[PDB]
Amino acid sequence: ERPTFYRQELNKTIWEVPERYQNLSPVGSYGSVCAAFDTKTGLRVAVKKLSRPFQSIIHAKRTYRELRLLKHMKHENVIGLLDVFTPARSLEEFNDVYLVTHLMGADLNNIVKSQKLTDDHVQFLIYQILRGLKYIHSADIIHRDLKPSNLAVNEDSELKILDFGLCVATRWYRAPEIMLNWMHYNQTVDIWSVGCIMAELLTGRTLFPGTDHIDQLKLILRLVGTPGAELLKKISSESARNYIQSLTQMPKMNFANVFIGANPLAVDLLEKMLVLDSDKRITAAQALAHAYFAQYHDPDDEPVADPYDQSLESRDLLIDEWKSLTYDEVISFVPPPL
Ligand SMILES: Cc1cccc(-n2nc(C(C)(C)C)cc2NC(=O)Nc2cccc(Nc3ncnc4ccc(N)cc34)c2)c1
Ligand SMILES: CCCCCCCCO[C@@H]1O[C@H](CO)[C@@H](O)[C@H](O)[C@H]1O
Ligand SMILES: CCCCCCCCO[C@@H]1O[C@H](CO)[C@@H](O)[C@H](O)[C@H]1O
Repeated sequence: ERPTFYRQELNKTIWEVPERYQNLSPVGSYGSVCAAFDTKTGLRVAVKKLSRPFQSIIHAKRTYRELRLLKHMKHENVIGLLDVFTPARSLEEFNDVYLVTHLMGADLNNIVKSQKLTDDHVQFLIYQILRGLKYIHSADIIHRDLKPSNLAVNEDSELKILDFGLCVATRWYRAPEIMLNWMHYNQTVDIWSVGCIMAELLTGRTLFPGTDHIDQLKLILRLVGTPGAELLKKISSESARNYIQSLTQMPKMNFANVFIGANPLAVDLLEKMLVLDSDKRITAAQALAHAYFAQYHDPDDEPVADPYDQSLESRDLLIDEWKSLTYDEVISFVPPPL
């Protein structure tokens, strides 16, 4: 029942895939992606060939982690795994991993650049991000790079969260605590990102268009206000505190005056996302129950992740141990229903 593989060279990369996958066409290059046609199903898929997956410890772990994660992501608003394969017949020759998903077209960036969004459109797009994030966050995973170009939006405005490689600067959507190199992060960093995206769908422009992380920080403080005493004290570096203290003391802007033409409920939600203290930001679960989404909110259809443990950053293993765990997951993979 092993499929028949065929070999092919594209952009100085060898691709060896099952014959069911035809018309491979490179769309991006750590892992490179081909648009392809699944002859079995008639569907357009993306095939990602991971770059040298077991050639560094960092790669081996990431490889295992992406596979184990995606094997368990089964949600309307999160990318799912259609297939996973390797040309290896044994663990001893296992050097390559390929992941297959539905092929995405436009991202959220294509939307906001192509049109001005009505409030209902903003509602549906943001609701779907939060529903997916609720699910991702429940598995104890942080996305860390939630931005419009990582958000696929199909022709009927169905949104999926994924990692789009480099197929819009990341720093525009980054919580301030990441750019301050805070060692430990809340999932709340992603909610900061949603606030930035939501603002941009309401106004049509990047909320905080920093040219670098210092500019980025200045722009942030201009809107939310410079931190108070207790926030300041959580910043352990005196030089960092001194630089922050040295900035002209910015008052907190009134979001209702800033976003003057927006739904007052969108503005209220915005205020709850873009709070400086990460402990005080609304959660995705809480956000979903916000009155802004009363049109789309259904507490019986906002599910959470299955019970598999996906908390792996803490885990230290040997390079060949990550490969063998990865091999087990490839072998035990069972393709989803239609
Ligand atoms: C540990 C780890 C490492 C790297 C990525 C992830 N990760 N995390 C996620 C979340 C569930 C947290 C959102 C998703 C990923 N990975 C992911 O999205 N992988 C993936 C797998 C197969 C294909 C693609 N990319 C394309 N797919 C579908 N059409 C395309 C159309 C054009 C292009 N250029 C790319 C594609 C992307 C996790
Ligand atoms: C968390 C600690 C934050 C402190 C970072 C302070 C770095 C900002 O100081 C720097 O000022 C330079 C002037 O010489 C400018 O080129 C830049 O705007 C800025 O990066
Ligand atoms: C330039 C000034 C920016 C202020 C940054 C404050 C960010 C506050 O968010 C902080 O996040 C940390 C990481 O999750 C948590 O440990 C802290 O308890 C929380 O207060």
